[PDB]
Amino acid sequence: MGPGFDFAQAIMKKNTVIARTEKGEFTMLGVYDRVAVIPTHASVGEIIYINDVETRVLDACALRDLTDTNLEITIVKLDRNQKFRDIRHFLPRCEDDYNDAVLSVHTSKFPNMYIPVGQVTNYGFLNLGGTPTHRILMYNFPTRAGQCGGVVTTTGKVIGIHVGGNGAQGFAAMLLHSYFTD
Ligand SMILES: O=C(Nc1ccccc1)N1CCCC1
Repeated sequence: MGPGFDFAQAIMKKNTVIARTEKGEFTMLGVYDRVAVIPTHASVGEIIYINDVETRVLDACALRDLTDTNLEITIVKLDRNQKFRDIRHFLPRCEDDYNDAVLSVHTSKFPNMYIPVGQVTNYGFLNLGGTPTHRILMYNFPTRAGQCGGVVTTTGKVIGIHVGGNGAQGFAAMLLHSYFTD
């Protein structure tokens, strides 16, 4: 409906796939080459389904900060025959607060779904499902089961992936440029 949704749609159409693990279906953001991200609670194994195709996982890393605290981001390299468009120049370099963000989801359950979530706080520490987690962004939207992996964007920036909620607020793990230096 506006430039926020326009940027969000451009990322969804070219840089997302539907990832299925034994823990469910997730929006998965492709970042560059065959490298993608997914919330760590997806429990990626040796084989993942990508758009319902059986796919070998060439490598997977659950990120933690230098305090050895969970960040809830898993970086996955996929044995896929096609590269993602490189979107690393849209990733923020530093932890920050944001105005006017969109959370975008694409699964069997929620196809072509775009939620304007408004202001995004750099929340920092969150006990997420019992697990101490750092670099959490928070938005005041009642997000629901099925939105995990959803992409958070502002005009011009891809800032996080949805990892939880408490019924009133939603929480995303930051994406930072430094995660994807090759
Ligand atoms: O599931 C939803 N809405 C919704 C709300 C918040 C997050 C995700 C989805 N709907 C079912 C029919 C009316 C709308």
